[PDB]
Amino acid sequence: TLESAVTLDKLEVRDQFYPADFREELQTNLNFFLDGKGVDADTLVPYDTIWVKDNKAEYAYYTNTTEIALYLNILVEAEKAGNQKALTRIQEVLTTLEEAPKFKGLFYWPYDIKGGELKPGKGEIAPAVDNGNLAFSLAAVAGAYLNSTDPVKQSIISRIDQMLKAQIPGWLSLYDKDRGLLWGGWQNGELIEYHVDRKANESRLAALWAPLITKHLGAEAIPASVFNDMETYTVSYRLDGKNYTPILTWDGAYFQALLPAIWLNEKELVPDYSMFEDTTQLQRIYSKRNNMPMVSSSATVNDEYRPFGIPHLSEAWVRYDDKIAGGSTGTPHATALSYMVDPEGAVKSLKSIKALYPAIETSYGWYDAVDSKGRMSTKILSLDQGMFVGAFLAESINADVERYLRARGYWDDVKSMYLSFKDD
Repeated sequence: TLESAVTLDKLEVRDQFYPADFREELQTNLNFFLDGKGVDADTLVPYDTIWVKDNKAEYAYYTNTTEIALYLNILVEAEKAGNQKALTRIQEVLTTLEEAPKFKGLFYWPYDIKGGELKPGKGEIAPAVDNGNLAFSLAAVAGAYLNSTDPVKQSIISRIDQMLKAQIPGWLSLYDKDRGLLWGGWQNGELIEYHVDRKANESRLAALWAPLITKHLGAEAIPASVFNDMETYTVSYRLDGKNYTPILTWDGAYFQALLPAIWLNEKELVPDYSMFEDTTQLQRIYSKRNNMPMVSSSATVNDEYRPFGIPHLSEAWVRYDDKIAGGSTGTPHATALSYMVDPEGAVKSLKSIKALYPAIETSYGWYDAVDSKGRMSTKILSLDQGMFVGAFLAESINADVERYLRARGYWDDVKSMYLSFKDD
């Protein structure tokens, strides 16, 4: 029970993930997750938000399980680079998670971290989105050690299977038999009003996962339908004599289209990924023009926080004439996300950005928001840093997920469900 407390004061992945073009800059952003920078010493989870003025940091004492998933997968990659401290940390982190209060097995959003333990936020909110995300994270973590005869790694495996098994009540809880979709979650003891009803958003992993972990329960098996029946909408544009048909995220925000791609090889599993390629190029053009990064939910330049999307890449605007987010600001993590679609142009772009704005670099990472005029946030966010770094690791995290799904009999289910991912 009494153990030494390791300090991760160095964090490095394998060499293959660092572009020749861009090594240092990835390390800088990766360094966010060093102990004492972006990671809390007492709970050993990343802070939700930092403020950095001159390599001195202020901290918002919150976290969520999406930030923790990404942290985990990164740790795995540091472990593969040969960091033995990371393997200890992965076990400390699983303990935390096992200790975190839950609701029918599902994690809360957010977790308050003020005490030195995870308290559920005042809402008592239990979202499908965060539990979907973390389900795949743990798959990838298990995916990475399933071949190990090391008994410590075997241990991690069994602990992850347990923790996912425990979520069965939660997932069953969330299955509306009438609408045939997942409710969005639980909030203060009550089902949340809305449903997981669009493939083109973050919450799709939950819908993907529920059928899998409940596959065996026979009569009460949650149907694939919870994923398949979800709607997918594009819009058909033309530009300088070329057609684009971009997949529309609800609020136009990049992250909803490409976050899941950190865990799943969506570029192969989707029949025609062209829509994603198109959403990407349109984002890439709007970015280049406004001399700022691509656009997703992020910090503001004055340290608020706001969804940000391109109106013409937004379902709500295009489809329902309801504009719910601006394209005033860009964020580095959205440009880095795009390395999962086009890695050459992503590095060019981020490099282009740092040439224009040399002050964007801090020792905790690049700042989260950059205006078209060149104004900038003081905030750096664990969510965005995890997405930034994870984009570059996705090939390795994707392979591990697939290994997991193959071992658990899930892989054909996933592929089948992906057959449905096509423009309605």
